[PDB]
Amino acid sequence: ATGQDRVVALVDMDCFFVQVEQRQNPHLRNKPCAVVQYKSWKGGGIIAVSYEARAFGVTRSMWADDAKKLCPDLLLAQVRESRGKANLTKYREASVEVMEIMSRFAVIERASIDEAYVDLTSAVQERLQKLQGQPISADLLPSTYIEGLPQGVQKEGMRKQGLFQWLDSLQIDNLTSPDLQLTVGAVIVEEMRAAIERETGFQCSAGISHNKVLAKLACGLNKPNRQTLVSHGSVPQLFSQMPIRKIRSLGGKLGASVIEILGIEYMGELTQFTESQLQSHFGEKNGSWLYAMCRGIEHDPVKPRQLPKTIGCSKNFPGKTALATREQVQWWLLQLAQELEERLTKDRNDNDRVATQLVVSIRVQGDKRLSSLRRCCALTRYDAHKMSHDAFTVIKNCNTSGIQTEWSPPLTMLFLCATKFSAS
DNA sequence: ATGTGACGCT
DNA sequence: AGCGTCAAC
Ligand SMILES: Nc1ccn([C@H]2C[C@H](O)[C@@H](COP(=O)(O)OP(=O)(O)OP(=O)(O)O)O2)c(=O)n1
Ligand SMILES: [Ca+2]
Ligand SMILES: [Ca+2]
Repeated sequence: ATGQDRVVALVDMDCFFVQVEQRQNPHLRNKPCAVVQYKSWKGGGIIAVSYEARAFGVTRSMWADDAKKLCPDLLLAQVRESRGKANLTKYREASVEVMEIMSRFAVIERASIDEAYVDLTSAVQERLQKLQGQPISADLLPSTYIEGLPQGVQKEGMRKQGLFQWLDSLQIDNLTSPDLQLTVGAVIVEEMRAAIERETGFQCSAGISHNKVLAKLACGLNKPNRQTLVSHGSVPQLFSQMPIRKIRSLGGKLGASVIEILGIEYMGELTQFTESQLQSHFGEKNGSWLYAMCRGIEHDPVKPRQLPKTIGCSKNFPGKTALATREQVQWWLLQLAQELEERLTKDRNDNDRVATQLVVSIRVQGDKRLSSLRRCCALTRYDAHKMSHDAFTVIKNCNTSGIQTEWSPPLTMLFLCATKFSAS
C-alpha cells in the first residue's frame, strides 16, 4: 500500500502580482512593496506583498494606510481599473506565460492564477534511461531542500548537508526506487524553474512528492525561490508536529471538526484511527481520504486542464454603496457584461471554444451568506447588452420594493459568470 | 469596508 | 439546478 506510484510537483510563483509589477517597474525591485486594489477606501486593499515588506509585518487584506504604519517606505502598485472595476488582465496574461513554459515538460493542472500541479511520473521514467545507471550530482539540484535532512552551519550550509546525506543513501542502479524517482523529478523541476525565470524573469517555489497534497505542503516549506522534496519516509516526522489546518482541504470547518471530534492537533495523530472510525465521523469519502492522507497517501490525480472552466466577473457594493435604483443595477450589469464579453471573445479566439450558460448572482443587505440568489440563463451570443438585459430579467423579479424605480433591499453584490463551454 | 474559480451535496 | 465549502484565483 505504497502511495509512491506517482511523481507529482506543485509550482507556485513567489508573491506573484508583486513580481508582475516589479518586472514592469524596475523601481519596485528589491523593495518593500505591495499590490493594492481601490485606493479610495483606506488607501486601498492590499492583495500581494513582497517578502521585504513581509519582514515589516505587512499582509494581504491589510488596508494600505494601515500597512504604511508598519512600513513607512512601502511602495504601492495599483491594480488596473476598467469600467469602474478592478481588472486583472495583466496577471492573467502573465499567468499563461508561466503555464505555457511549464506545459513544455509535462501536462499540468492549473490550480490557480499562480500555481499548477505536474505529473512527472512518465518524464521521470524516460530520463533514467539516459542516466544508465549514472548517479545524480548535487550540482543538478542547486535549490533543492530535502525535508527532514540533515539528521544524526548556516542556512545554505545546512541545505547542502541534507542534500548530500540524501544523495549518498540513494539506490541508483534500481529504477523503481520511489526515492530515486523523487530525486529525478526534483532535477526536472530545477530545470523548469530555471526555464521560467529565464524566459519570464519570475521566481517561484516548488514542492516535489508522490501526490498533490504533499507536493503543495512541500512547496511552502522553503519559500521563496526554493524547492523542497518531501519523500514518503519523511512524512511521519513532518506530520507529527504539522497543524492539521495546513493540509489542503482541512483549513476550514471539516478540519476544525477533525480537531473538535477527535481531540487532536497534528496530522500524524490521525493514524491511531481505523478507516471505519474516520468514515463514521466524517463520511465515507472523507474517512477513506483522511486514513490514507495521514500516512502520506493520496490519489487525487493531476487533471489535464491548463485553462479555466468558467469565466466570471463580480463586484461588491458594501454598505453605503449598495445598489438601490434599478438604473444603478442596470448600469453595473452592463459594465460587468462588458468585461465579460471581452474576456469571452478573447477566449473563443485564443482557446477555441464557446460558453453556453450564463450564471447571474446577487446579494442583498441583511444577508451574511456569500450569495443570496444564483440563477442560470442561456448564453447564445457574446453580446454585452443582451447578457446584461438577460441577467436583469432573471433577477428583475427579485424586487421586494413596491415603488418601481427603487431597489428592494439594496444589493451588496453582482456576479456574472460564463460557463458550460463547448468546442469551437 | 477586503475584493476568482474549483468541486461537493442534494 | 442552486447552495455550500475551500483556498486563495
Ligand atoms: N486572497 C487572495 C489570494 C491571492 N490573490 C492573488 C494575489 C497573489 O499574488 C496571487 C497568488 O496568491 P498566493 O496565495 O500564491 O500568494 P502570493 O503568490 O502573493 O505569495 P506567496 O509567495 O506567499 O505565494 O493571487 C488575491 O488577489 N487574493
Ligand atoms: Ca504564490
Ligand atoms: Ca498560489
